[PDB]
Amino acid sequence: GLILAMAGNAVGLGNFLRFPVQAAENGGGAFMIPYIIAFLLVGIPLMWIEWAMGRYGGAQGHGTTPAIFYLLWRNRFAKILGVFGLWIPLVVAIYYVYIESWTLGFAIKFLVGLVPEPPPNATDPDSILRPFKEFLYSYIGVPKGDEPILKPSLFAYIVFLITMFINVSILIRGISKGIERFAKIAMPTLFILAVFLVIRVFLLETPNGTAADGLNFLWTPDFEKLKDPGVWIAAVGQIFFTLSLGFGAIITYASYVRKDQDIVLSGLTAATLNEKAEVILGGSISIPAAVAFFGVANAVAIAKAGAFNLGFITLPAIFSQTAGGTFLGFLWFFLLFFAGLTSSIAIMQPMIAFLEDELKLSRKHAVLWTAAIVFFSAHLVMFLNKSLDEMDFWAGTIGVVFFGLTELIIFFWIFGADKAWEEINRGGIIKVPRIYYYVMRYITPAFLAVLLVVWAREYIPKIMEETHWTVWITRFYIIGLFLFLTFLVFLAERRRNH
Amino acid sequence: GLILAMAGNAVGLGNFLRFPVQAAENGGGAFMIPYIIAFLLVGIPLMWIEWAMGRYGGAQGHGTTPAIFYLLWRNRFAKILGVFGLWIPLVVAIYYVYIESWTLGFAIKFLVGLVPEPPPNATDPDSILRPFKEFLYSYIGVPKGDEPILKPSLFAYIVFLITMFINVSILIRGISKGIERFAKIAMPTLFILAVFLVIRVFLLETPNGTAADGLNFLWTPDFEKLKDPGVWIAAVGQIFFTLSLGFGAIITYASYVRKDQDIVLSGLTAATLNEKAEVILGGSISIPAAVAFFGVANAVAIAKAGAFNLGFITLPAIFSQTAGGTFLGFLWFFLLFFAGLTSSIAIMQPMIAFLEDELKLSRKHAVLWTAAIVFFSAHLVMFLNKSLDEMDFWAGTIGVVFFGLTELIIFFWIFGADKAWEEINRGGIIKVPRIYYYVMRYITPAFLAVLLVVWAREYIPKIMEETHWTVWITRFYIIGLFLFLTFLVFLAERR
Ligand SMILES: N[C@@H](Cc1ccccc1)C(=O)O
Ligand SMILES: N[C@@H](Cc1ccccc1)C(=O)O
Ligand code: NA
Ligand code: NA
Ligand code: NA
Ligand code: NA
Repeated sequence: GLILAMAGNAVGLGNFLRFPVQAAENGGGAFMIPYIIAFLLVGIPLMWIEWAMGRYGGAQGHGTTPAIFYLLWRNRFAKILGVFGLWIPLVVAIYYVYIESWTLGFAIKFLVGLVPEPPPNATDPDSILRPFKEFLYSYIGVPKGDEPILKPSLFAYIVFLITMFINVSILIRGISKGIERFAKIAMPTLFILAVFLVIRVFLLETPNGTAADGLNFLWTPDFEKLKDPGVWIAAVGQIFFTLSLGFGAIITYASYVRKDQDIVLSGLTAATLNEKAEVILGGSISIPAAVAFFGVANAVAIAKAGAFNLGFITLPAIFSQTAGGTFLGFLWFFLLFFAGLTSSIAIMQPMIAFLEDELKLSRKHAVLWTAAIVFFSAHLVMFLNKSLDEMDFWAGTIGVVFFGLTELIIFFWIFGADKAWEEINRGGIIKVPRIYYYVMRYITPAFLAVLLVVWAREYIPKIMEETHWTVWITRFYIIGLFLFLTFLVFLAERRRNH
Repeated sequence: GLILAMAGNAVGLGNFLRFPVQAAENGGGAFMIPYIIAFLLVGIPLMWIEWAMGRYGGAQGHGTTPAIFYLLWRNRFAKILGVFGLWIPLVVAIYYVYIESWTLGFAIKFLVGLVPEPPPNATDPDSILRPFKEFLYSYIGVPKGDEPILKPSLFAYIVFLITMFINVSILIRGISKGIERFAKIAMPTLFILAVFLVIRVFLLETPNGTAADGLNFLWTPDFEKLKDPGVWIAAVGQIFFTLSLGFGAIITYASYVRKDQDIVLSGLTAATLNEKAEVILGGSISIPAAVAFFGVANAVAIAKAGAFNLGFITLPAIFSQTAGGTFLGFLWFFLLFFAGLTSSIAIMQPMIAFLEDELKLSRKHAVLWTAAIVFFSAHLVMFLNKSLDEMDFWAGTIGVVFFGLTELIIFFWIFGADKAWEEINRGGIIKVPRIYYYVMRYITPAFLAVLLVVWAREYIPKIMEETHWTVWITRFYIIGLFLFLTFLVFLAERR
């Protein structure tokens, strides 16, 4: 199935770790209403856009974003906007591989038996949260008092090295046959273990809450929080993150596929299985269990205190109250690691492809230098408090929605609305309904543009008053990354005409 | 002929700002004894070596250290060590241009009469230091109490922009005939002004000290601190800095010289001319006056609190007591600005020369991108406390004594001492005395290698115990710059 490779990179850490965080910190229910609208009016059509843009420029030997933007709009300002097609995946990879290494480190701990346990006599939210919170915080090195320096354990650093070595050895060697035999075993195993864990979580009855309260917290909307654009832009950004949109990823992969081929039905199918994997499996396992085990206030606080910490704290609590949970926990975090592994090798693909097709580097050299830029930068994420969340906000939330609007104007307003409508439907098994045409030309592009404006007039004053230097150094570091990548595209521009 | 071009290279901010700080920071006399030894055993021989390597490499179209090292020694490790010939000039330029902008800002202050004045009815050495300390600290934004974030004035930021604009213009359009007409008037005027100031300083007496006490501070040796390797490595590092050695700068300028011109006489004349402007002019004005005005305790404390601050505090105190001092303060800081301008366009030369010969960028593009890296990186030294001092130590002190040793190993142990001796003395008006053949081949490398080791086993443990996050981020940043420049050299080969 060709829809499984389109969802093998879509289903990853965003489904089981980022979604519970994004939903619980933004309210739940108040977050789900725009999250559904973003999937219909924004997420689905942009999937059709990036596959159409990619195979269009890919038919002329262009797999990189600046080369395709300039092919769709001949202007040096288009190649500058194409740098986000390299900057966003690079910044996300700086922490994504690190979060991926957390799942491998937890899998090794569960296999060997090092698991967190609830206290003997607690039966109150903060006391039973402490063993599971300290299990994660002492691994990633969270101190007390909001001190800016993290002290991760030596085991966590070594597991990060091993995770980098696994990503590099696959990007160089390629997809192996044993990996293909392991992938066809992990896809049912993940979507069978997920079935049991939805049943297990549903009958959770604790003195601190019920799973029914977690589903009540997640599916009852608060309409006064719909006036908050930070809730809206967190929802439209999570849609882009989970669908692998707003990066430079999908446009690079359609460059390697063929024209006169279906990008409509298969593009709609992988976008649905992915939402089935995180709304049902990623959303009704982690969130209701956190509300049942720790209550609402503590579940929201854990979600606000990190970008991926909720699932790492909630799932071991489930497995501590389940017969054989230590074994199932090994399966959970090892399969979650494989989900992140197939995504991280995909996130780092546009950067490696740029060093190949534009700077004429070999596979071995393009991979190893890309890994050097990720490993070196990851030390900010590993050792600076809130540095990981900052990269996740500007690349994984704000960056994807700005770069998603940019794609929707270059391809649908400058390249031609009717001209782009033909590129989407070519070879389609089914046809895109006519109502999406007016949505892609007048509704969605004139909605993301308004959201970023109504958001920036309210939160940018709060952002520029940031007091933590660990945050400003991260903002300074990622600006240097965008300038560094702009310099690389310049070296490619003075090489094509040289 | 070309001696004045080497003197516009050498004579700069290291002569009048850094040398007073480096000497007063380690004591003086205890600093000058290894300083004179470093000029004879290290500075002079490595001046001839960099000029000889540049010619031999420039004759084949190479002007940067990664390509010239690989030409003399065909190894992967040669191009990696050649990155320092790009990294040290880049790191130094990150803060050198900013220090250059200070002299321009003070020149504008003194032109319009915004001068610091000592308080009346007070001879307290802390009360008279206070307004001169505040004049600099309010400009560069030093807070009270070791806070990590600097807050320099808006005027200091705008003047930095203009200093960047002046460097970019001259680097693109070249040295105009109007400013070449200016250099022949400015550098003589600076020498005449400095000879006047040392006469003025020598006639200083205060209720807190005299200038004769200052000369006793700088020239009376202390033999207990002669066993401190940090003092030895600061004197050797200063010799490299003031003579423009230990960079890839002299090698790039030598890459345009014919292989049959004179190196020995012209290089020895420029080095000695530079030292006269440093110990006789720069060192004899700032330090004796700081001791006379503020005392020895404060002169050492100011030298340790910053990397270039002492000259900016001491000199306006001199001008506050001299008739016509505000006008003389204008000419001093303006000719000090021009002395830094001709030096900073030479510092950014290896980076520009690497973006053209390799990577095949135009002159307009190589200057603007080099100016972008420097301008971006300068915000660390502008806003993070002790970041400027950290870059100045690892590049301007430790890096130069390491890269100078590296140039010496590859040219006299790998390329061949008999071939290098033939290449230095080729076309020379006079010949190098035979005693330097054994200094270059045996004495100098055995001296620099030992000095680096004994320094590293007495100070690396204290370096790893840093308590300021602002210095670890600077160390993290400059490691990133070296990896970045190693990536560009890699892109040069596979082009
Ligand atoms: N969509 C993936 C992340 C990803 C983005 C871009 C390319 C590949 C993967 C996730 O939710 O985990
Ligand atoms: N030697 C100069 C600095 C410099 C170094 C290298 C090249 C050019 C200038 C000084 O003392 O100020
Ligand atoms: Na995946
Ligand atoms: Na996903
Ligand atoms: Na000098
Ligand atoms: Na100069």
